[PDB]
Amino acid sequence: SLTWVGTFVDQRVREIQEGYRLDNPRAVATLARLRRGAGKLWGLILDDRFYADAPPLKEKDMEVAENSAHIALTLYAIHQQSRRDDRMHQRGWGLGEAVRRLMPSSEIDEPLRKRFVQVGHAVTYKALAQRLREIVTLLRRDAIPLDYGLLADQLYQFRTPQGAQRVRTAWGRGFHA
Repeated sequence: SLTWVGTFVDQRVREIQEGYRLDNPRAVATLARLRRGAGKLWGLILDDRFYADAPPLKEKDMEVAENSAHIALTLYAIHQQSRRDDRMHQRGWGLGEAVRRLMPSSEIDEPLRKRFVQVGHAVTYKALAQRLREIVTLLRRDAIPLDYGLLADQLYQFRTPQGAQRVRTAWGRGFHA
């Protein structure tokens, strides 16, 4: 189940993803602009549907939710690029499960596992986005999908130390599942 952040992102990425599948020019330009924007327009990512269902919010929590949606959409744009055959956003694909497919189910690639572990220990959202980008690049090369609604939720959940621990634990569990 997704909260309001992940529910929006799931619906928005599905829209762009189906448009990219159809080779729709607006969808193609939107994903390209999202990639060119990486590490740096609102109206492409976030529309009134995102704000309309939002629950009461603490002081800087809207900014974090907007940033979480922005990171998720940018990562998806990088993930989907030139992948004509398959959808890179699929519900139910946790980040730990996806990363584990990069190695034999028999084995653990220690340098990759070390890097994956380090993703959850990012001190800022900028570092977290940069670390996730490296992982999604690898997932793209193997054509492994991810659930971007779920990821957006977890990005938002990261704002508190206790939420970050819960996210690291979910990724840890999915990696060994």
